[PDB]
Amino acid sequence: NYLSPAKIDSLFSAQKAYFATRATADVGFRKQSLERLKEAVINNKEALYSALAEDLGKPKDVVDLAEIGAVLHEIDFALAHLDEWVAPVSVPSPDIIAPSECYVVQEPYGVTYIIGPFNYPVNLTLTPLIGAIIGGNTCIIKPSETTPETSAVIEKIIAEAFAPEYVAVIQGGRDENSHLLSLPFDFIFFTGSPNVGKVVMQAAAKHLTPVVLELGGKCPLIVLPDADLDQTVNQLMFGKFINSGQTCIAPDYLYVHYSVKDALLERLVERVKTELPEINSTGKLVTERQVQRLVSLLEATQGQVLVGSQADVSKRALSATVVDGVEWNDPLMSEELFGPILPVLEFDSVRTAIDQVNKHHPKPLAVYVFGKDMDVAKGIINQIQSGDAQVNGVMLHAFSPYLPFGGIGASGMGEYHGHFSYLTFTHKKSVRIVP
Amino acid sequence: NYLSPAKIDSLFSAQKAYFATRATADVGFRKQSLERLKEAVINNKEALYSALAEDLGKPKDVVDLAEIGAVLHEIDFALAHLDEWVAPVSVPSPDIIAPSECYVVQEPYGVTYIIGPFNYPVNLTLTPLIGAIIGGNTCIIKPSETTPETSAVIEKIIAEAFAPEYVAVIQGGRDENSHLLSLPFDFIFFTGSPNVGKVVMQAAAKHLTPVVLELGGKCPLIVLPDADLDQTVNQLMFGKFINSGQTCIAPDYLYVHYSVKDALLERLVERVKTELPEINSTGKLVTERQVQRLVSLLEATQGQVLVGSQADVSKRALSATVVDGVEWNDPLMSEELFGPILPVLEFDSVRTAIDQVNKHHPKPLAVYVFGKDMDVAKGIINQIQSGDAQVNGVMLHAFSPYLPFGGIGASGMGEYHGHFSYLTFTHKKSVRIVP
Ligand SMILES: NC(=O)c1ccc[n+]([C@@H]2O[C@H](COP(=O)([O-])OP(=O)(O)OC[C@H]3O[C@@H](n4cnc5c(N)ncnc54)[C@H](OP(=O)(O)O)[C@@H]3O)[C@@H](O)[C@H]2O)c1
Ligand SMILES: NC(=O)c1ccc[n+]([C@@H]2O[C@H](COP(=O)([O-])OP(=O)(O)OC[C@H]3O[C@@H](n4cnc5c(N)ncnc54)[C@H](OP(=O)(O)O)[C@@H]3O)[C@@H](O)[C@H]2O)c1
Repeated sequence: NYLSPAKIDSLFSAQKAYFATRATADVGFRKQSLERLKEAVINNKEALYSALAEDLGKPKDVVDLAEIGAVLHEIDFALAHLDEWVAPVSVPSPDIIAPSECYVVQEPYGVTYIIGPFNYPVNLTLTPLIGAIIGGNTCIIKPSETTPETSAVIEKIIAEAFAPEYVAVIQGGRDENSHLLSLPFDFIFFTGSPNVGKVVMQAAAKHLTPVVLELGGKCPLIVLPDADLDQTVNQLMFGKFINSGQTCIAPDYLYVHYSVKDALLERLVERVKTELPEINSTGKLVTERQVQRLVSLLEATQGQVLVGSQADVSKRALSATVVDGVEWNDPLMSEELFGPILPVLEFDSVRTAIDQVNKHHPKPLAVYVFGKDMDVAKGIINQIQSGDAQVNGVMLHAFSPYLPFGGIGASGMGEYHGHFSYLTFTHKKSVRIVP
Repeated sequence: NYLSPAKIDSLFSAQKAYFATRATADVGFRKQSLERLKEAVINNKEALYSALAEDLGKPKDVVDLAEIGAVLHEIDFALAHLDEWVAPVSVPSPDIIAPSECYVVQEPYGVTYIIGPFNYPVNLTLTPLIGAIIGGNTCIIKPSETTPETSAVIEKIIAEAFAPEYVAVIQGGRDENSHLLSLPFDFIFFTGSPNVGKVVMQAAAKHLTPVVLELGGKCPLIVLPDADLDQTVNQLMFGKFINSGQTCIAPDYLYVHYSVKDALLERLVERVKTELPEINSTGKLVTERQVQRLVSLLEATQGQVLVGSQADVSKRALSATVVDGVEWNDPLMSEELFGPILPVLEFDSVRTAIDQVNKHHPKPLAVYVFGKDMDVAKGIINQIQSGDAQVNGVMLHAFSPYLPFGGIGASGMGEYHGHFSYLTFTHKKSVRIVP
């Protein structure tokens, strides 16, 4: 079924050899590589629709926004900017080292490893791949085995665009991953849970391999007394229930000022009941196990269910759920939920709200603050370390090529997208020229 | 002697609490912190001169250039620019997320850890510290154990400038280091050997701690036919034998075209036997145990000694030595020498020279090329991965704040100096504001 370790070693060796050919050095090569990836993605749209529907119940419109469209936009943006990015940057020379001409080169790493997660398998495998490509690297991709249909199409896309010595997909489970992690890769890009990130970095240490880790945690959505409540409910609906809550930058929990909680939940519960009435309205959880995990949490919570909490394990379905009266103590606040459940906590003092986030779940991937006072909103953001942040918005910062997407501490290290992907998949090389 | 684990934990805990105060937020505080650092260094030069002469036999002018002057120049560069650096950067917003306003914030990591090497203990502890400071972090510094005198002065300099809740020195050995590496630091800066880099990274993995590793390797100095032999010998004399060859960016070995090898070696050997005649002309090796290691290598060499070889383990000294007729097989081409020995190898064409360096000792911290054909010299540099590179010069690239300094692969991960220190000691936080 999966490649044997021998064939994996052999595939790895052919990429090492291919890189040493310096085939990837010129920008003309890198640009046509992007054109071939783009073309291969477009050729396989319909297969991606079916694969993502089967694996995760993703609607076609979502796939076009968050999966296919996200990648194609990054590709087009990279193509229009690559000539600028690969150009040597000349710097001044101080007098102590004069006379000399100095400049900075962004130099490729070599053979790279991309580990793909289940939840947005196209976005989070192929967008970093763009990084590897424009940086002048080769790449081995291991998509998630828990989304088998889309992993197969990803392999088909890559096989169709590229020779395996340049870019290859290796499907596999635990055993194939630990084997690949033991190889002397030159760069490793991982997207997944904090505990597996620890495993990836530990393996990376043994070969001194630099890593980027895009991890998780619990993103708060904080609602100030002066927030536009319809706007807030809209973003909650979008952010919390897209892909059954299986999003790294999804609002994990709601942190609302006591004085607008009743009015907020009234709007929210009504819209959930109206727009998400079916048990599989949000999509599918990736595995039956995940549904059972979430059901146990619901069975253990001290909060009050306002809507939902209906589950069909065999369907991999859990209805959109809102749970009121939750404390930091609650089972729903122990771990990242990654499910269509929204626990609701209350605050009065903004200073205390800040402290509570920092104390219980610090450094999330994103902090969301909803309100009309920008000083108060920005002030909250500036006092909560997080990967990224938004005021009166959700998720869409990850779809901008101008913004460095990445976490801090337990939510990760390193950033990418746009120019930042290029800088992430190269190292800075100083050059000093003496006459 | 050394602080107990209980007080180390107690010291670490206080920096966490102090960072949480947001004391380090405003740029004014950071600028004053550098001023206090600068004055503390200046007010202690004499003690540094003595300590460094005692530990390593460093001449006053070497200390003025590569130690005291190096961090003073960085401090002044940082002070002159920091106001511009800390200002949030507004970025474009694509139409897909309109309407919104977006910007990037460079946000401090928190409590950082700086491990100092023996060979340049002032430069490679205080220059990273500058980054820690201007990043808005706190810092715990552990200087090398093997240079008692200077480490003691560093502690004095740091205590003079800073309260221990902000920046603190903790002297110690392997046991103190492994205990510090077990604490939940928010960032670790390491300078040292590759094998210890693995230890540091493996420990950082357990807390998802981002690292920068400034490591080792064997920097080649490659000599083309039309090179200036006078220039070449001057730079070798300067680069190879400064601090007894205990320099990370020193030319470890000489790699010279066959047609000029004899002429170059006549010029080089004559200069060595006259300018470096005594057993301790180059200075002191760090330990007696090091001397013994170097001598043993000379015993096993298949190459012909041309000068020096004489050594005195008792006074931590070894004579400037040039070894001719060396192949990659040789016991002198196995490890990083880090001593007063210059092995000399030879090649028949540029093509073979490039391929042999990449084959036997790839990714060194620096590649040096001497010749007057720039297209050829650059051509070599472009085909050998390395942290940094020079044509017709050595070492001085590390003394320009406009140049990022750092390795690749075995020579390390990450860069610093100048603006790059600010960027390394912070993370990029995207912020999107929706009306
Ligand atoms: N910052 C971001 O960009 C981002 C994006 C999406 C998700 N996330 C985070 O990812 C997590 C959820 O996604 P996930 O369930 O796919 O994370 P995951 O469990 O860490 O899996 C990620 C990848 O690593 C493999 N894997 C899982 N457990 C492993 C283990 N003990 N040892 C070795 N490999 C292992 C997986 O293989 P298989 O799946 O094939 O078994 C998968 O390919 C959440 O924490 C989320 O916040 C972050
Ligand atoms: N890229 C750069 O910035 C740069 C510049 C110059 C030199 N270097 C590198 O520095 C290296 C040599 O210096 P060094 O001997 O001081 O490096 P080192 O042996 O790796 O030690 C560096 C630090 O780690 C501690 N340490 C050493 N060995 C250890 C072990 N086995 N376990 C745990 N901790 C350990 C040391 O404490 P104690 O020393 O107090 O015992 C010291 O503070 C060379 O490889 C050179 O290439 C790098």
